[PDB]
Amino acid sequence: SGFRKMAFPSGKVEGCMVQVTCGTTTLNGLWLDDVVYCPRHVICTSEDMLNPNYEDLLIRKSNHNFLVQAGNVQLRVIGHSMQNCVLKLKVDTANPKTPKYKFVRIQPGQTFSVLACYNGSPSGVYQCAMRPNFTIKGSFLNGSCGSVGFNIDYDCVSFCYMHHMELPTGVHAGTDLEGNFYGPFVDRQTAQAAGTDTTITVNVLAWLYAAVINGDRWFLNRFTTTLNDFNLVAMKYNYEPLTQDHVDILGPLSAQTGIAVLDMCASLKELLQNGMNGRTILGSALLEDEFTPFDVVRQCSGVTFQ
Amino acid sequence: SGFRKMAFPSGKVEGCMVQVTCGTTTLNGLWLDDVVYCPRHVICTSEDMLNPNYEDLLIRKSNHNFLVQAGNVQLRVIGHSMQNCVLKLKVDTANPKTPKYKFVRIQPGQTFSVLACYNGSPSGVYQCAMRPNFTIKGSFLNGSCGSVGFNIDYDCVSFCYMHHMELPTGVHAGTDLEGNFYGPFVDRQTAQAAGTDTTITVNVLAWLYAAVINGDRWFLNRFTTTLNDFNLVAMKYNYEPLTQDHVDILGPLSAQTGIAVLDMCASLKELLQNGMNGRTILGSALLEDEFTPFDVVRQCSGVTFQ
Ligand SMILES: *[C@@H]1CC(=O)N(CC)C1=O
Ligand SMILES: *[C@@H]1CC(=O)N(CC)C1=O
Repeated sequence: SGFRKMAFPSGKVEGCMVQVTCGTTTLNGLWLDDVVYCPRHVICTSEDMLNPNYEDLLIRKSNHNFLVQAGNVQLRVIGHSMQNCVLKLKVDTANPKTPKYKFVRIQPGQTFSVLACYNGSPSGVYQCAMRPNFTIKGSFLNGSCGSVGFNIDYDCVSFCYMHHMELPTGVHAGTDLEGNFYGPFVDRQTAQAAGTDTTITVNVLAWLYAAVINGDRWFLNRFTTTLNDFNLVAMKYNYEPLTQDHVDILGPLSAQTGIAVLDMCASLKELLQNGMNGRTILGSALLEDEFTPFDVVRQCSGVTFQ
Repeated sequence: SGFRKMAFPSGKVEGCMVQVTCGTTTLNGLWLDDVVYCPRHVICTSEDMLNPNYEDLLIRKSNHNFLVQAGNVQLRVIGHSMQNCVLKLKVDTANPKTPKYKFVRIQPGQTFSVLACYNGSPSGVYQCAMRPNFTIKGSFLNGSCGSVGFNIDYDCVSFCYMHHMELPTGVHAGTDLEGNFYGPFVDRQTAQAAGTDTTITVNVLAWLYAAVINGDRWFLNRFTTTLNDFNLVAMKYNYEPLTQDHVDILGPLSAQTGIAVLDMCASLKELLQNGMNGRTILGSALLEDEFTPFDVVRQCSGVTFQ
């Protein structure tokens, strides 16, 4: 028993981080097979970032202007190309530590682990969710750009995020591994608006099921509700609307606990209108929305990986 | 910016987990050099655990009764011995992946990362603190015994915890790597009392400094206090008393932020007496006590590891 915000084991990703330098800018790259992936703003100076013309900046760079370092191992760049907002550096050495892997573009509300790196070296690992406004609430200092987010499926690493930017509000934005930003953001140092950060309802419900499984039952009430009535209350509290797909994904948790999804929704509704009244749930005094239904099942069943 | 409950990267430990079987009991072992470490209750059946006589049970075991598996790699046991509550199995193969390492016995309030494993395979990693009553609030299912807790110092892994038991209250107990339990607990399935779980005050203060560094300043008040006056209030709320050693360890955070430790103590005192009033700090509605002062510095400065 017990319930923790658990990250994936990071060993398979640790072996893929390198340091990429171009001019005086140093960040992190991801070395898979014979390609290194990194943010294209490695070719920018601090002044360039206010209004960069990436095509024009990239024209004055040759293969030998990119220094890629894996420990004290020097990789030779034999080709480079820009794909959307990432640079692909072809090197002469395939990474012997290349895990089995796949690039995935995730949806808001999904969760992943971030391996925070500086100078190609791992600093720590934590779990987070892609917010509905396409930001993440990370922990990133200068130099962390190119750190990656990932999930593990048995022996397979799914890379879903590469860190690019901190917004002036203190939240973080980045791309998938094809270089397409999540959200409306661009790799320019300019004021950029994020939208409303709503709460991920299907994740809150999953975490309430985790609570019941672990013995926290006080919030279970006498009421039920309908999906329209719940969604009417949810939207007033800046909660994401629940759909039938969400009800379907929660089915295994409803079966294991004997609590109908709509019954759990009526419990959540009372919590939104009456608050927690100084109570806690799974050691939190706020409703937690960074566990997906699959996260809960994984942690409550003991799934392992390569 | 941003602040996250960050675990250490787990790659160096992943390479040291094996599966240990004896009879019908399977758990995890830690393979370092040519020794495997595991909980001695691997030699117990489920009935033995009610009242085990370990010396007597161990007499009916020979080297070949212990099966140790690292992937599909079979290790040969050439010697075994009991040291306190851990078994030391000497195998014929040194682990080629042995990191540089050291066994440490930690103090309550210190933090470490746990690599939760099942059948010798990593499941996830999370950060936690040794509670003042010598339990940890972990996430562990059956089969997780022998999972280890650790810290990293550059290239050096410090192993500090091995999981042994879940108490009937749902909290977790274990040993250092010399087999000595943390706390008054024994490896017997019997009702065992844990004492009061107090809040780790010096960690709460460190996290308040992290908040100020990251822009959460609302709780900073007009008052100051003394260490005796604060400790008088702290003890009423089941907070650990603060000592001068604690003030000393917080010195670098006081210097960076310009806020005297005793001033921060008076802010904490008002929070204890008046509550948060629906406010949050670093996204939490409770005072968080699982960051040490060193954790805060590490995360706010970007320390990295091998
Ligand atoms: C992991 C290895 C890989 O490429 N795949 C393809 C679908 C995986 O699931
Ligand atoms: C890491 C490697 C090791 O054995 N030590 C000794 C003090 C470390 O700090």
